[PDB]
Amino acid sequence: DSLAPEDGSHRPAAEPTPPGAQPTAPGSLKAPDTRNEKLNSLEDVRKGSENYALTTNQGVRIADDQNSLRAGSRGPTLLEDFILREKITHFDHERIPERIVHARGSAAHGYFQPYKSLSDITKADFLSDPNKITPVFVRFSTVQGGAGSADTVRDIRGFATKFYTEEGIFDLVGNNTPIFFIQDAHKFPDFVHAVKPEPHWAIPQGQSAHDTFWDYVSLQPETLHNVMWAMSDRGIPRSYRTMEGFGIHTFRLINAEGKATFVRFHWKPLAGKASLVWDEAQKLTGRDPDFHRRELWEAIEAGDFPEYELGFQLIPEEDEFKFDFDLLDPTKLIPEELVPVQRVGKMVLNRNPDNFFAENEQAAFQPGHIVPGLDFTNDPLLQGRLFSYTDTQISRLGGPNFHEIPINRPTCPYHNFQRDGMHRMGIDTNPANYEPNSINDNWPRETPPGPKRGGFESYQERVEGNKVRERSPSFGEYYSHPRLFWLSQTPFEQRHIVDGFSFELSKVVRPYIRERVVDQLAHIDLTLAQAVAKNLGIELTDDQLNITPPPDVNGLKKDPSLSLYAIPDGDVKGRVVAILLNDEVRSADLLAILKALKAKGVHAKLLYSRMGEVTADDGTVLPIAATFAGAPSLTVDAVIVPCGNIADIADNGDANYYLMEAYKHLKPIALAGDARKFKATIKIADQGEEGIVEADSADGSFMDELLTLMAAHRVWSRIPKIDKIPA
Amino acid sequence: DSLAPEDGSHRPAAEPTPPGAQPTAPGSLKAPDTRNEKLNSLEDVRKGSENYALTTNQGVRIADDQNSLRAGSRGPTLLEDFILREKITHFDHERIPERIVHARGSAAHGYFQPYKSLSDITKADFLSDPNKITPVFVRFSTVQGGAGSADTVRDIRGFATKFYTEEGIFDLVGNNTPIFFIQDAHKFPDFVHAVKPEPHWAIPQGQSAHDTFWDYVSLQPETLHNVMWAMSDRGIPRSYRTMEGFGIHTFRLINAEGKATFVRFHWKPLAGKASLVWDEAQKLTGRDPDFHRRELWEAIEAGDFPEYELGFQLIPEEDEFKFDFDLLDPTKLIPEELVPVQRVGKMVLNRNPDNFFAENEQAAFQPGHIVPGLDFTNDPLLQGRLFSYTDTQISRLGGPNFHEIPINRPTCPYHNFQRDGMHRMGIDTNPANYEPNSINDNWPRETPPGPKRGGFESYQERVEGNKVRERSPSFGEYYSHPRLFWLSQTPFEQRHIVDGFSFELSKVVRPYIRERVVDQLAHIDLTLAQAVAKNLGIELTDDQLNITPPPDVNGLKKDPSLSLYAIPDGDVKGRVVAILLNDEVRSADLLAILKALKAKGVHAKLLYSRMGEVTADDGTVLPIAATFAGAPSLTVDAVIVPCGNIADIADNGDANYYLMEAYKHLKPIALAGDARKFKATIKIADQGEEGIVEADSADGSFMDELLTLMAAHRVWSRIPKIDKIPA
Amino acid sequence: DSLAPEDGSHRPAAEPTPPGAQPTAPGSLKAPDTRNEKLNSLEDVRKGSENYALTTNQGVRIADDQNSLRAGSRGPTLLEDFILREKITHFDHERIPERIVHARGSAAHGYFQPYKSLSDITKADFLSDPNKITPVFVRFSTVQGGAGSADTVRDIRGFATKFYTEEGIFDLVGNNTPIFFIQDAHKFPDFVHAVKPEPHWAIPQGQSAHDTFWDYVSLQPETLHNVMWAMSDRGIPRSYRTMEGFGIHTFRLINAEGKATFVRFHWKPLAGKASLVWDEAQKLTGRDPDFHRRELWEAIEAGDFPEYE
Amino acid sequence: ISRLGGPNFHEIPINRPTCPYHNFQRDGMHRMGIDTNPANYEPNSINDNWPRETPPGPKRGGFESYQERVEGNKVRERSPSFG
Ligand code: HEM
Ligand code: HEM
Ligand code: HEM
Repeated sequence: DSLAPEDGSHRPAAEPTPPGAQPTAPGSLKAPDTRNEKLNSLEDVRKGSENYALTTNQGVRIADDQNSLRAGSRGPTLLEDFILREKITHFDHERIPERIVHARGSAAHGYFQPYKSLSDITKADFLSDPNKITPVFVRFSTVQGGAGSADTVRDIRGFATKFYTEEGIFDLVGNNTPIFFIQDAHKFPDFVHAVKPEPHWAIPQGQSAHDTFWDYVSLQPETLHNVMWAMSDRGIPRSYRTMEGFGIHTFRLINAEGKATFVRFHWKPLAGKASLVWDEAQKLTGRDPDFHRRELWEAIEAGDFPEYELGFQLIPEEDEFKFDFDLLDPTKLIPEELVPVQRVGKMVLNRNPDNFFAENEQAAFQPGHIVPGLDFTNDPLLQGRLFSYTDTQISRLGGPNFHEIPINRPTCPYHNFQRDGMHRMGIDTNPANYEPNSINDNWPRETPPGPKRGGFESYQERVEGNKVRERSPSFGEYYSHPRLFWLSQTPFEQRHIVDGFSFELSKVVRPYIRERVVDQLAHIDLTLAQAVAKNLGIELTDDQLNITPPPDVNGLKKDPSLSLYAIPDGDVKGRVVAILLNDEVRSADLLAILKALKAKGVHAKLLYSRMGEVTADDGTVLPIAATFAGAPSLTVDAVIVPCGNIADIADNGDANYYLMEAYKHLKPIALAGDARKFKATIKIADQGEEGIVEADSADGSFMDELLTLMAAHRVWSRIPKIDKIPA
Repeated sequence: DSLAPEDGSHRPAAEPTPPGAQPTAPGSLKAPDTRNEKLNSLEDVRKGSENYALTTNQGVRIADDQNSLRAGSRGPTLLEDFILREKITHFDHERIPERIVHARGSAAHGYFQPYKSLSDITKADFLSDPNKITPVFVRFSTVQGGAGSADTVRDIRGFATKFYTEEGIFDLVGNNTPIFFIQDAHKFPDFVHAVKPEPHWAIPQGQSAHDTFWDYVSLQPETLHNVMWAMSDRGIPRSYRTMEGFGIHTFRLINAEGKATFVRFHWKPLAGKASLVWDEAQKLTGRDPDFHRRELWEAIEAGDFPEYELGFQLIPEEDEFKFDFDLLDPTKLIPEELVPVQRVGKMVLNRNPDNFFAENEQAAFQPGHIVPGLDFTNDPLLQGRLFSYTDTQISRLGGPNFHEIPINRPTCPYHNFQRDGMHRMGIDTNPANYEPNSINDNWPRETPPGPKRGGFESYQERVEGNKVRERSPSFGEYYSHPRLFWLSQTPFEQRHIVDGFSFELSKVVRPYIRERVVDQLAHIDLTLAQAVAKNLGIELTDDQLNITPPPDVNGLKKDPSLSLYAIPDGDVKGRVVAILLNDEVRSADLLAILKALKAKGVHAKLLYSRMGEVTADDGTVLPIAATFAGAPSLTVDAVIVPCGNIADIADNGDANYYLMEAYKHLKPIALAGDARKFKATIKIADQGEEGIVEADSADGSFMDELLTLMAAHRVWSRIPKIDKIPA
Repeated sequence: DSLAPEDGSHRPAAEPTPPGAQPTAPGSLKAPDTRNEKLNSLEDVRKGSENYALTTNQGVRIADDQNSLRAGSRGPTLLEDFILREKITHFDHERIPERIVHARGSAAHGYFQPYKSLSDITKADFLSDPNKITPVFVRFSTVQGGAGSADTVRDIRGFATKFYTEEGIFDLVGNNTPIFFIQDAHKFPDFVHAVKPEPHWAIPQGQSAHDTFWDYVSLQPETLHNVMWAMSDRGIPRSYRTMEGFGIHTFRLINAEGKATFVRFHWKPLAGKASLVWDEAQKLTGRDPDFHRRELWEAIEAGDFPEYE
Repeated sequence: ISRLGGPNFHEIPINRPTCPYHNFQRDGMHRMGIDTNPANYEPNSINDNWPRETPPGPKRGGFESYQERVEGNKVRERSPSFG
């Protein structure tokens, strides 16, 4: 060997580069100077490779790693080949059970800092000073599919954050919608079995579009609120960077005085909210099933660090019963019009892992991992989650020492009398393994609860009632939140919701199930019920037309913070544009394009009908990132076609389809000079249309107009015209 | 609170102290300055305790570790109690499967050094320089019993040594007898199932005295040689310090020129060879089932470091076929009169572990863990062993990363393309996980074999023959090695062997099995078979009386290295003497006794009818180690009774029995002044008797005579007189 | 070949015999006519052996079970020997973790029957009718020692009964003294760590006679009551047949009208109460460490069925 | 052994032979079969050596490997014929 090319092009540069410019790499090679306390303490288990000899695991150097030991060179393999056996054995035991739910996910390292001290409301140490930085490890995920399933499915997304604080690990384990599907953890296996692949044949993967899900939903109207979010474009985010996160349950903040405040946790995406459209999402599960995982990783390698603002909705203990819903009911959201989100800090994700399995796959988060200054509530869904994550981690990660797996280790001290268990790493020197003891002078010792650095003491909440298996009558209301959700959506968001339900219910084979779901929609909103019914060829009865809509939520008839798009929050930095090249590109158009993209932090992908390079009109050699078919429009946010020799691609089927697909999917399109010939493939008026940028050259205002469209994400006014396009 | 006594007597002194003087403790607290390269590298996972707060595994401080969280102080325990749940969950999962064989064992840290370079015969780096120190971890064990079974059972002993070399771990996994019971690995489960507790009722523990063992033995005469070692006093060693160790198999040494030399490995105990007698051993399993584990640990805390000399039996490739037996047959020993053991180096065990479970229980040794400079042979029992150990470790230690458990880790570099698996600690940064690769320039890389630091390449032995399941005809001889062993024993050794078989066969319920074993003994030696038959009320037939004895082994009719005692090798340092106190001890006797014992490194334990203290004749306050019943004569090597007020213990039942038990078990006894009144208890002549030290006071020659008896270990001439003794 | 002696003296007679008269044997060979519903349902998974060929686990008959496959009779073992590999692999994976506590234990099958209907105080179906028999499986044990430790140590004894009822399994998991050492489950690991072998050297086995235990007891006076039982001759029973058993906790009986009655469960030994003396017990741990296991099995083989009220 | 939790994966219903299987292997995680054989080893006299070995033969015989001739040195080497 000397396999590497002599020019060094096998190794990516250790500096921020745009998506697709270099091969991606382990975080610690790609960005060796990005550090935080967690990332520095993982340094003891990191292994290098360059300049080392290949060995067995026992440190024996290997001479020939190409062959098994045999009796004669065409003979039988011998049992004494301990090198083969160790290598095959390790390979044979590589896999561990995937997570029962949220098996599919993507993770990154980062840090958090508060905006100011929150000691008036919580004694939680990570929130006590704006200069105190807490390292974090975040894992984003889907819910239903296996570890090998696709990213852009329609589903809820998980959003889990491990805070490595100085007084313990705090895991904030949330999703991307503000409520869950069910109220009591006793029904979690029933709900999850219903949405997962059906048990006789294990179909379908990553989809709720099947009979058992809609059967369960039709029989359990508590589910309807999260089902509404899942059927909206919230179920198909553009990126884990452009979705919100929520803890869902009401928890408690506890201050040094012992006062409890009810809280609901929020993550606000600083890149803004943005989702795909169903056809694009579903096709993308086939063109690039790793699309979210890839775009997260590459955004970090490019310096487009995912940033989220931590927000709290705070409710005084005395206001527990002032809403028309139960605050402990996880199928109910707290409208931001009633209880605003107070901004409290920012988290930045600025480094990828080194080994996906070691750090992402083995990561273990628990909602029960809280610290002094925080506490639980009686939310019956949250209460059952406190049992389940520790239990599931004993078999997923092989034993009770999963806190010793490097990614999961606290960065603060931990000492106790727990001993042994499978794969015990820590070697205890304590003469005692029990307390109280005199032989080690009772160390390690308990610590009284206090303002800081004190022991954990539960908030002394009053408990009164009988031992009962019973749902609180306050939780038996199921249509007002789904209604408030529906009425807060724009007209196109409502349409997407109708089309989500219609598509999904079309795949339910038993027709009575679709009719039972349509009946439930009629108790939410009649316009929604009717439009779904019409796509299913179902007719509402007399009685269904007279169902009285549920009441407003505390007087609210809408809450624009529930919409993805009603209030503009577009950010173009980190988005990507496809540029369709020709064999003689007008280089003046390219410079103007590339310069304007660069100024907003927008990336470009130069596409052509083959790989290699093409030469512009001034001799600039342009390297091609991908072909038209290899990097479809689904993977980009907008498409620009510069002038040059358009005859080269004017009859290219793939080139024409690229624009028809982008057009169908409502993406901004910009055509310079003779690129305007492509207006006939997308049947666009001679005079132009909103959403289509066109001019003689890709000049001054042409780029500003494209970038304005991109900031608004998609061209929703084109919806009525895409119906006709065969694409 | 306040638990430690204010005088600090809860903590043992950090310096060498005699057995029983202080509470024993973790190695790193007891002897913090004893270091070696492996002990230093374990420092990264060692945990402290003093001055730390008590936490959960996630680093959250605990305020109340005495109570569960409940609804009211007499209410039901709440599911939200995460502190209770982690603590009980870790406890609930403490246990891991015990080793299938050798589950019971005791271990210690130490170091090895060769006497001179062995470069001429092996390129093994640990043996290339007398100044090169190799850290070791050694585990001694029994074979049959579980991890909770007793130490002083009659069984074979394991003696496994892990060498942390600069070119890889080398495990030398041997036993305390030079042969094994069976020839081919395929019968290992059969042999082990036969010796282990019987399957219907799981009895008996720690014993071969039962029908299935002797049934297998009587049908598989290959077992007879190791059975003779086990029935001898070799099966009941006095200590892991006073037994020999052997690799058993013939292995190969490979030098830099590629020459192979056959080698059999040996460990010589520098404390000498010494065993118990059956009655003592059996009773000791009940009075102190942890006797060997305790004795080892305390010898190391006292500075009596177990020391062993590594020795090689070397045989040139050309002499492979020159013996009467096959060198690859593991039921055959290589007589030291034909092939002397050449001294190679010294191993010293000088520090105990910190945590038995983490370092002892999880330690994993494999005979397949060899390094360049060593190689295997076709011994068919060893060949099968190469498969078994890695296999068993995937379940016992939970996955294929058992090399990352701290005690098992190489101290030299290890790098390769193995990834994942349960409990993966190492975080790999190599962009490649395969070779050949270009993206990491093919690192880590293969290394050609060579004189030092080269890759492992198997010795190119010629193989020729058909694929067969067939025992070599050269292995078909079963009685000459058993006969050589027998004839090399002293007369009292022979009697102990007769009694071992007689005792064991008396526990076999089916009489025909005892008859068939007796018939096999008659093919070894008629004197042995007749004496066993007579103890079993069996009469040999006329053809059994005419079976021709097997031939001598290469002309030898005996080899004194096979006896424990024929060639004196006694060493008193680290032995212990019981001193039976009275309530007015003559202090002049005690000073003479204790100073003489101290000069030879012999320990003492001051015994009485109660605990606390007694006052000598001159006011000296004497602290009592144990009562007569609490520390029986079984635990000591000799007994001394000083003068004083003998009428205080003259009629104590326990005091008298102490002497009868030590007298029956052939230990030296010394009686000073009026203590000679006890001569009537042990019916000893007025004139005295060899083995009994007696005088007017414990003064000049008294102690030298007692120490001479101790140097010879036991008073074998007393055997004919102990048969009368009711004790 | 091989055989069994021609006189058939290798096989125990299938009828009640006294301790030591014959080799002991699996129950369904020793007492083929003893049945109950549980014992009969286990017949689907019972395996015989006589008259069957030796095979791999995949049903392939084995021709030579004495040798590995090698290249020449003195050659190296070949990787293709799948018979050897399955055989050693099964053997290598025999062991499972022992119980964290109560690892040392001896068990037997049997049956339970109430004297009269308890329908006035409980709706439990196994106690509703004096002619309704409930199969049981009982496991008796020590607490501290491993599964290979000794039987006649000084310790508490566990007495666990599995009732196979018509409305579900009821497990009555008790001990041989009416109280436990500690009050709250949160201290269990603390107490058990203190009585168990000390963590630096893993000594001593099957004994509370050591510093950590007595340190814990001296700092936690709530332990004293069970300590008193443990130090009496209740800590060294003569047999599992001659000790009491107790559920320890207060549980509840619920009748068909919904009334709750507090209840504490007891087992009375119909063989009477009897214990060893310390010296005898401690010596017996060395002369016969399987004494309670052996004497229970042999009592059942002899027709001296352990009976408890 | 790790995918299916132990050495008794032949007892999982789908994997079970439909023909007889008897041998001296015992124990292992999740052991379903309850063995009544007084012996768990061979050779044994206590169960008259059952279950027993069967010689190879034309039908219903024990497995015996074909006696191919092996000749060469112990090498880690690719056959030149494969290149
Ligand atoms: C508000 C409702 C819930 C939310 C927001 C939620 C969120 C999550 C997230 C984000 C993950 C993946 C964490 C990771 O990335 O590793 C997860 C995993 C999991 N969840 Fe929850 N969950 C909810 C309800 C429940 C309930 C009610 C249960 C059972 C009672 C449950 C059991 C589990 C389990 C067993 C896992 C796998 C954990 C592992 O293997 O480490 N979840 N959940
Ligand atoms: C000369 C013959 C043998 C010797 C000297 C020997 C020695 C030993 C020793 C000393 C140990 C315990 C290591 C420790 O303290 O952890 C051990 C364990 C073991 N032996 Fe061997 N043994 C022999 C034959 C065999 C054979 C033929 C097999 C199976 C083919 C076998 C399978 C095992 C297994 C499975 C373990 C447990 C290992 C673990 O769990 O790490 N042994 N043996
Ligand atoms: C009155 C108090 C208790 C009694 C009478 C009792 C009794 C027993 C008995 C008889 C067994 C062995 C069952 C068998 O033969 O398989 C056992 C096992 C066990 N006990 Fe308890 N115990 C008590 C308290 C506790 C507590 C407080 C805990 C933990 C909170 C606990 C945890 C365990 C565990 C983990 C096992 C092993 C079970 C298994 O592996 O199947 N015990 N106990």
